Amino acid sequence: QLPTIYAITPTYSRPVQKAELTRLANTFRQVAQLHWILVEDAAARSELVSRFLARAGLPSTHLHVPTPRRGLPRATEQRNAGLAWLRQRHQHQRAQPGVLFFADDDNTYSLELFQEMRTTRKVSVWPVGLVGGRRYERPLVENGKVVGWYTGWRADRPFAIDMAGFAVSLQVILSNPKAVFKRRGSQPGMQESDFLKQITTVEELEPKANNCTKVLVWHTRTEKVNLANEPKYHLDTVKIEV
Amino acid sequence: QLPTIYAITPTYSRPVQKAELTRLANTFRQVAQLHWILVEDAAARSELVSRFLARAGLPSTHLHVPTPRRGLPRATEQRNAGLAWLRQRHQHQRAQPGVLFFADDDNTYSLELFQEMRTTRKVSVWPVGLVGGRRYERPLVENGKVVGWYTGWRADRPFAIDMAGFAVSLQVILSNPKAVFKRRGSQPGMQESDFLKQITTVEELEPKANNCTKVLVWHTRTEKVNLANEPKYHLDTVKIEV
Repeated sequence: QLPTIYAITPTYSRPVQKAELTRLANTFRQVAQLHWILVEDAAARSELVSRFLARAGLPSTHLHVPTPRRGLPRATEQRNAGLAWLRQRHQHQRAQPGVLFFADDDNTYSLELFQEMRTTRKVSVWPVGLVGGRRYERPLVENGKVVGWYTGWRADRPFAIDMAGFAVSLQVILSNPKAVFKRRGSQPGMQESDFLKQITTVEELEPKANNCTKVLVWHTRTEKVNLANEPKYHLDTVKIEV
Repeated sequence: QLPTIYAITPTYSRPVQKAELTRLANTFRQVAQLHWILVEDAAARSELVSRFLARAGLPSTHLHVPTPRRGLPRATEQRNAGLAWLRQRHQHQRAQPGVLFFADDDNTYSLELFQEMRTTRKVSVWPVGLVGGRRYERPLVENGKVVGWYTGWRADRPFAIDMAGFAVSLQVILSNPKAVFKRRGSQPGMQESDFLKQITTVEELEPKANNCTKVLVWHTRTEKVNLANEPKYHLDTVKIEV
């Protein structure tokens, strides 16, 4: 049947959290054979997220792992938690079909993207809107192959692409058990390149979204929520989760 | 018969526009019998929106109406254009059960809310998250009746509620052909209240979301897109729509 698409999503408690998960789930819920690995940045599963997944209507795995005392890129620990669960979930048996991609909880996805990453054999890539201080970022394709990168942040990277711009075959993840994300790098956005370097080469990259000429995913961060008028002493007569 | 839900969505061209329209559609696409009325704030229809609705995957009406200069309200013209259109199409029909609500293009909706507003007879209301400087605002309900409002702003309004917090039956809109939103409102924050006042009474309001104790809709806004790295001179050889 259709190979399973695993979505690794790190998340953390904040005012807009439930709203972001709600609309992301509204998109993922429509994807056939998708499994959502939602990883909370916390010492324990929160009731909010536990309740959400129970009512979300789509297969999921609820994980949690705290991010130590860390303008540095986060979610590194949560993403690795997803990788660990996956590599541990699949035994050295004989059935390892599937693909995975990394989806932050506030990123916007077009349903067209999944049919693209679904066929990933090694590592596929695609354009990402609103990132790197530019309208978009995308790998440059030549005769079906990646031969360059268009990005406003560190274009010298052997893999100058954003976390939201690629998918990795489950087999590739299982075959490279040592391949994880490492934030040790002083360079903020070097995690994706350092990771990808251990699994494939630019030549093996599978260009998606019409040879990388279409934006099917966008970075969308919501503005900080204004709570200036939130009551502290004369509270509402009921408790409401938001 | 199954009542049709009409979503009146005001929108305007900006870098995150397509992204926002993409995820709202991903939500609406899953609602049975829902007609999306997208109203552009422009002199004429835009190609991006026109092409988007063509492949959005759900029934819709593409309208457009300019808005004079106008910290002033917005979407007033677009929402009225939506009201006019509805009154026109159903200028005189028989079995035409329906309900409408106002959905900005950046708001988040839980699928559970539609089932609620579906049965609206006159006007229904519910809690709205992340609005008015608080975690939520909501109608106060006692014995199935709205007896007040929880909001830190102009609480003395006859209807101290947010635009995303109510739905009106199609019959109420038709029966009151002159009831529209007034931009001329010199007093700020009175749009919702002035509209509803000439349409229903507080005693007639139909409380939803478990007697207004659950938050199923949220205000969410994407931060301003950073383009500090957008190439001035040189550019990409290929045109990419974001």
